[PDB]
Amino acid sequence: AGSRARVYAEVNSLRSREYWDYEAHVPSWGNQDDYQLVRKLGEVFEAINITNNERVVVKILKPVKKKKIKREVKILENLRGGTNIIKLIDTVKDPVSKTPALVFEYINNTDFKQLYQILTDFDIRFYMYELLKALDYCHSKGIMHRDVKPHNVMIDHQQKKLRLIDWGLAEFYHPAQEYNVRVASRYFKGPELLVDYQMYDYSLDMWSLGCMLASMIFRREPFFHGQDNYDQLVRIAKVLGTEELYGYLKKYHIDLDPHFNDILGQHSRKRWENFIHSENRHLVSPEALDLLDKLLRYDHQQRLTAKEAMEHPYFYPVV
Ligand SMILES: O=C(O)c1cccnc1
Repeated sequence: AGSRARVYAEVNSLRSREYWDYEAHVPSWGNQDDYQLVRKLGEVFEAINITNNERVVVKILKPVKKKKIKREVKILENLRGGTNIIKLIDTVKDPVSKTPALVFEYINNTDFKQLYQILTDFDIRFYMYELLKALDYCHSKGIMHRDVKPHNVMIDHQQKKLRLIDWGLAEFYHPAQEYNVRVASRYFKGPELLVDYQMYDYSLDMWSLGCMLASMIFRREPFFHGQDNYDQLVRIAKVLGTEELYGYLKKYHIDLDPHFNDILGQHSRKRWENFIHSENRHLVSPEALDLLDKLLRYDHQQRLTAKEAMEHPYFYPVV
């Protein structure tokens, strides 16, 4: 009977159909002439609202779509006011091209490739906890982000502000729904996507969060560095173990692609303590590893929910 989410499983069915039927959504498209598109945001531009000189972000959409446009707008409107969710301010079209764009609150991002090098133990806990606030909220709202990765987590370290951005791959969760496994970005794809298992849920985002946690406390970014989707499962199983992978597959009646038979090899399950060395020892703790172990596990249904992760001792200093 496949699997279902342990939490927020039925919350979309309990809501008005208009909430999740994004194909029926009809956005109110404003005039993009209200916006002065000043610079590329270091197809997203920094812009100034001509009316009130307030700075914003404008993201230009792809006009030929329709379906993914209605889906991203609807999810963003549903998530408005959500904790650490990037705030959609307006939906507009260029008056000449009719091309849709989205207007977002401005956030001064610090490139994660520099930021992560000066984060302390406290910082990582702090920001992971902020990120969890966002994920618990969108999952409570019946939405999987499906593309959690450092590039989609904007952080202003001066102001200690975090925002989960780019909801273009987000979907509504409905129990027993089969989804596209070509979602997320390679390094952060959960094992369920890599073995063509389509009945996944919110716990896909928790695997990606776990990937981020691992790279921050261990200083190996990305942590699972696949060269393609096939090799990505290989990198994971070099850590979580190959016999452990087969167990997972056995449990959910998943048959592994015959291509894997020649490249998977045989690998033992590594203890997380094996990734500790002098260069990350000040970021790692037993509480960090015990949390990580409960996120990066094959069995999506057994992974901690965002809410459970928030209750973990690792965030005791930031609650
Ligand atoms: O894609 C987005 O949602 C996005 C990108 C940059 C800034 N604000 C939002």
